[PDB]
Amino acid sequence: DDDDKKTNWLKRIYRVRPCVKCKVAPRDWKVKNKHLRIFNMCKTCFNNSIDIGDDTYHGHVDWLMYADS
Amino acid sequence: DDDDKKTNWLKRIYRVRPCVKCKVAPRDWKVKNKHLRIFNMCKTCFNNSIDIGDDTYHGHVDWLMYADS
Ligand SMILES: Nc1ncnc2c1ncn2[C@@H]1O[C@H](COP(=O)(O)OP(=O)(O)OP(=O)(O)O)[C@@H](O)[C@H]1O
Ligand SMILES: Nc1ncnc2c1ncn2[C@@H]1O[C@H](COP(=O)(O)OP(=O)(O)OP(=O)(O)O)[C@@H](O)[C@H]1O
Ligand SMILES: [Cl-]
Ligand SMILES: [Zn+2]
Ligand SMILES: [Zn+2]
Repeated sequence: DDDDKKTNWLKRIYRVRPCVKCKVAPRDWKVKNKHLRIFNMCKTCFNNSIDIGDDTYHGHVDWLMYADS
Repeated sequence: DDDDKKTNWLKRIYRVRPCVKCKVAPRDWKVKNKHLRIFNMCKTCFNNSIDIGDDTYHGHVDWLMYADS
């Protein structure tokens, strides 16, 4: 089934690349109806980044949650 | 840069999982303006599958080519 290829990929993608900043915590994310948005940083490092005034790691990557457009 | 996260993922995804059928050849694919469609099989195994009358591996997974929707 093709949706499971997509899901297992998104599963893996999420697991194998942690927060770009603290490098252990998994990333923050959310659902945009159609897509899964994986934020670069976990939530703690994100808020922290704002307190320290560093926006280098701010951003996200959206993934279509289905196999078909 | 967030588009490069997407591109390098799509790069990897394409490289590490070959034709579901012959298991060595890389998959057939094409661009759908917005998305990259990775077909399950290379083109040779695909046409062959039709000649032998087996549609088990027919299908594709679409990937948004950008980091942002
Ligand atoms: N945990 C996080 N790690 C890295 N970057 C983040 C994180 N959370 C938010 N950002 C970035 O901060 C900016 C604002 O985030 P957010 O997604 O809240 O946008 P917004 O203006 O609130 O609109 P929306 O509510 O639709 O997202 C975007 O660049 C987002 O990618
Ligand atoms: N190389 C391939 N490996 C596995 N499945 C394939 C391959 N090529 C096509 N298919 C599948 O065969 C069906 C038809 O393919 P195709 O993408 O040509 O659809 P279509 O009806 O031609 O419309 P479009 O031209 O928009 O794709 C779809 O299920 C497609 O996923
Ligand atoms: Cl995607
Ligand atoms: Zn972190
Ligand atoms: Zn093949």
